Amino acid sequence: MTKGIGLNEVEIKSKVKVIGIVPESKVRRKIMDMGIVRGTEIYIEGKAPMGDPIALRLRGYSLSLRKSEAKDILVEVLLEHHHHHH
Repeated sequence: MTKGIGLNEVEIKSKVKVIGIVPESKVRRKIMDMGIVRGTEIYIEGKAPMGDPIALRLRGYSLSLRKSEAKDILVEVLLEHHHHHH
């Protein structure tokens, strides 16, 4: 629970919680339709070689969403320990 940033501002293999969504964006429907809701945990698998889109594992399955959708999702960083730089 913190001031949420966009999921597009997160990096690979990190866990964040879906605080909220940016409503009326229409893509808000897209996000909700994918099965992402307030309280879901987002596990970033990796990013495309172009930086976009991103590979996520949420709900129960892995799938790739675009940075555009990730920009409408506001998440909180759950993981803080000692990030592996290699």
